[PDB]
Amino acid sequence: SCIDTCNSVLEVIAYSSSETPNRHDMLLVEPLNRLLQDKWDRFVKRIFYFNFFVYCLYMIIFTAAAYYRPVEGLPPYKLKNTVGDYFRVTGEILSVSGGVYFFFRGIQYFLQRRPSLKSLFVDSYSEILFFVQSLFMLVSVVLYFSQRKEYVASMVFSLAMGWTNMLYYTRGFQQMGIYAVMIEKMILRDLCRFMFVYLVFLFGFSTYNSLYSTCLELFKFTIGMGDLEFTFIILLLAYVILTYILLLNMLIALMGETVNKIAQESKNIWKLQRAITILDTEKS
Amino acid sequence: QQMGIYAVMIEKMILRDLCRFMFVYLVFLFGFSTAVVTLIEDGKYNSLYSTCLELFKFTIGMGDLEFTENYDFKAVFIILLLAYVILTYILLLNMLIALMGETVNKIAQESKNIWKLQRAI
Ligand code: NA
Repeated sequence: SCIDTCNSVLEVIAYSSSETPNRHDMLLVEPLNRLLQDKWDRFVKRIFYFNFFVYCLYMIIFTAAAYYRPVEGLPPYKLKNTVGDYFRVTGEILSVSGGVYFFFRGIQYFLQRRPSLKSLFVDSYSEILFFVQSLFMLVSVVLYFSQRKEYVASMVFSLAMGWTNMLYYTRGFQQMGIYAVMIEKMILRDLCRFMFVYLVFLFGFSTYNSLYSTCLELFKFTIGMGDLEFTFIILLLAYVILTYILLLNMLIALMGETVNKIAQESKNIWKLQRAITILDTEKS
Repeated sequence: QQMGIYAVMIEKMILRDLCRFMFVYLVFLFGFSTAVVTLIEDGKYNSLYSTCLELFKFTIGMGDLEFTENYDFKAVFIILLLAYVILTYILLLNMLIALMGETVNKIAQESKNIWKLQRAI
């Protein structure tokens, strides 16, 4: 009573404000975990798999349509009486339809949920990312019909975001879903700290008579491609010792520490994500 | 005993960590390669295979960051390459090392028992 559906307990815990002390732990309570697993294995596994298949088809069609884009200049491009041109245009139409679908789904989520502008950009990262991909697609359409070739820039950012968003569907499989929660926690905590310090050091040591060229040359060192003679020796050696040999290995060590302490927290967050998916599937 | 346990650990790492890592890494690589090759107008790297190989070179410490110039919007190309590098090389490959360390920490007894069962067989 008032657990399955009512303010129901599951809808209270799942849609919490992200300040609740134990939002991730309240789902480990005896009857709730077994109820969510029952709902999953009964109907939400199949629905979620169908959604994943539909998204994979959408991304495949979008990739195919963008791959075979014409190179003539100043769109729109007139369609030729060729089967290939009829496949390309239908793929483009499907891509634009999916973008509109995701834009409207993001608007509906921001309306019915009313995030408080902090949990907006501190929780619900999936919704924002899909919405941002849809925004890129719509901006691409607008630029395309304005006779601007910058439509391709917006389209390729929509494609890389859409392919990186496939990591959303790792939830629904425990091992991959927890690995993806651990990727989120690495990005928010270790990559952020390392990137701040690393960027400060890089900009200082970079400050080839242009700032951009020298910054790129010094960044090549981070990826194992540094020249040491690209165009001084003490500065380059100091930069190498402080970034490559110290800061990048320290990042590995801190990543090892994080993984050791987030094991239980990563599983709870994945379970909460799947509970949110199960509630969304039930409501819609 | 020592080489036996080492091989068992290799088996466990191939089945768990390499698998999870390869799935996420291949998804990222294909997405970023489809974006880069779409941005490219023409030339030597206007094929999916060529761009995929160029972006995979980054994983092995041989990435160019300037392997082509047949495009418009150089900013778009640089941003895509930097995003791919930050997401794979600096994050995912180090996370793999960190997850491999955890696995080593947690599979000593399991790896010795499996080796003993192998020798019994
Ligand atoms: Na190298």
